[PDB]
Amino acid sequence: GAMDPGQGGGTHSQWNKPSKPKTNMKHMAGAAAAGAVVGGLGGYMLGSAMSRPIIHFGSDYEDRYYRENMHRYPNQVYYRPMDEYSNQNNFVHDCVNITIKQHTVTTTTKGENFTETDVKMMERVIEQMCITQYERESQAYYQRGSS
Repeated sequence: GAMDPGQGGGTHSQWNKPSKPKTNMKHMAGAAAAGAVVGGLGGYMLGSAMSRPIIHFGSDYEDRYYRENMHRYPNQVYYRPMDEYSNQNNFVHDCVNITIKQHTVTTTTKGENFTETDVKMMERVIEQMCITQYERESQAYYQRGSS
């Protein structure tokens, strides 16, 4: 439209982010250590790692007992490091079966057992544990060679 001069100024804005924390009591509980022993594989080679599986279920069974076995589950797997044309996920597909089979049968042989619960809770461990072996091996390889 038309244009005319004007005068004004100033700018400000609100700030609404309060926080009021409180302290809480503390407690501590015990835990136990456990592990597994392999009987044999007959055609697969064992890789290098330390036990560190990390899985979250957001379910009842994770707190009920899985938290105790979380520390007993290994990270090393049995796989084909030989000259085989495999994609990263392809050798993992083969790896999950052989790793969970040797773990479930050896507990049964040791006088322990496994149920549907054990299959389900361990499957999620083993899925990532197989790819974790490759990703850590390949990282070591590009740094200082495989170990």
